[PDB]
Amino acid sequence: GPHMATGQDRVVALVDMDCFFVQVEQRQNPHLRNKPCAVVQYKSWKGGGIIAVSYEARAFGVTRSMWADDAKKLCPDLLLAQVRESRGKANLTKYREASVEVMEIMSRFAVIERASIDEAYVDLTSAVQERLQKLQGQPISADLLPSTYIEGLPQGPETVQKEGMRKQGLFQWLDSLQIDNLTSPDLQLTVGAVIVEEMRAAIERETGFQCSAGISHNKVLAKLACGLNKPNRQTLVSHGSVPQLFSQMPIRKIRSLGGKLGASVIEILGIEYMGELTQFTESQLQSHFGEKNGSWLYAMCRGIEHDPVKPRQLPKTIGCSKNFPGKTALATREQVQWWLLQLAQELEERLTKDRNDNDRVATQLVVSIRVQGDKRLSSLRRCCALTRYDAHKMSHDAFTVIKNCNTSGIQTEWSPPLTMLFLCATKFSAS
DNA sequence: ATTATGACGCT
DNA sequence: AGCGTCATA
Ligand SMILES: [Mn+2]
Ligand SMILES: [Mn+2]
Ligand SMILES: [Mn+2]
Repeated sequence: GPHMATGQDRVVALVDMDCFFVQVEQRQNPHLRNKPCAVVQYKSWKGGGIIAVSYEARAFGVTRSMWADDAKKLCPDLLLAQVRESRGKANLTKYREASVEVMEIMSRFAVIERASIDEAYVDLTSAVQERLQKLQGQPISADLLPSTYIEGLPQGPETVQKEGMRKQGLFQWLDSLQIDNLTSPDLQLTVGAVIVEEMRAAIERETGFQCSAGISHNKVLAKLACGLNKPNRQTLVSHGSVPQLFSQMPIRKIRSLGGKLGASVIEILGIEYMGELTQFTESQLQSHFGEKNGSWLYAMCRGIEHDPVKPRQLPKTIGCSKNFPGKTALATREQVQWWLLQLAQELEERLTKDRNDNDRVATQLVVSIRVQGDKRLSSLRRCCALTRYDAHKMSHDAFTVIKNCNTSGIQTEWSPPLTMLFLCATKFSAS
């Protein structure tokens, strides 16, 4: 037992913005605040597609992926903000810029890994050691954790309100703590949670945006923790909380297991919950899911994961894409060339801003298309050199690499019609 | 006809 | 390199 690594060496947090694109629009338009509200892209087809939903609107059953016309059936007073359109397409610049606001604040506390437009991991291990340094063995007051939930508590041997339950759990947690031990993982997580309160307070003070967070010993548990008490709260998932938590946790809830692999774990092993994985040897799991996945599952079901928080605050690709669904599919050369130019002009604008802001240049242009009839997201993916930030050159180059995908006899018709265009700049070098 | 992204793994 | 998988607003 004394040699079995417990995966408690790190303190890792995940901070995720609440209903992020909705909050961006609510900051801008005070009339949308504290309302059932959603963000929609486009409009003509079924009212547009919903991509973010306020918690008030969720109460009516409104979700992402829903057509606005259908959401209005559940929630007639639903308010809608539209994604900007530029050069004929949805343009997400407002939300990318709001993201940078939050990421730059988080970066003041620790090096971050940008994991999406609205969330980042933080390795707080070093910051926790120094805060423990300056605490002088002083206990942690509940006042320092005003929005923190301790997963699994309260428990054991009155009160039916939810804030009261949070405090009860927190009280039990702090009561059990050993603040005398600067190496105690539970104490380290608790100090991590104090820092994340500070981080989240700073984000809200300086941007107007609320967020949730999870604190644990690794990225997967931090991510899971974060969702447990959204919105506007943070959750601490201790190592000790994992057996109960995982005993009823569907496998698909764990990050990376929400797709085909997770379904195969369930199918092959005849299990449902994360905790049930503990009954298989590492070699058994490797036999079914491969060396890497098998080792990962073996540790993960015990609450252990080693994936580091990467020091990367900026995306490593900048891309532009557009679907051409139904009968809007591009069937002529002039059409294909027009849209490549629109994408290329947005790409140039974003690339040029990126070079000025971030002292780097992209060196490879990736061009991707989908053809009508193909089930795959992408039908074809080709790269070429990106030597100049020039939209006409990039669009001309993109057309050159896709030129013979056209099985048309004639020059000017495009067959089979294109249902997606994608331009992506990659392979950055310092500049 | 959810769309527009973005990262990582396989071979 | 090109494809697949998984993820997130
Ligand atoms: Mn979010
Ligand atoms: Mn998110
Ligand atoms: Mn989401």
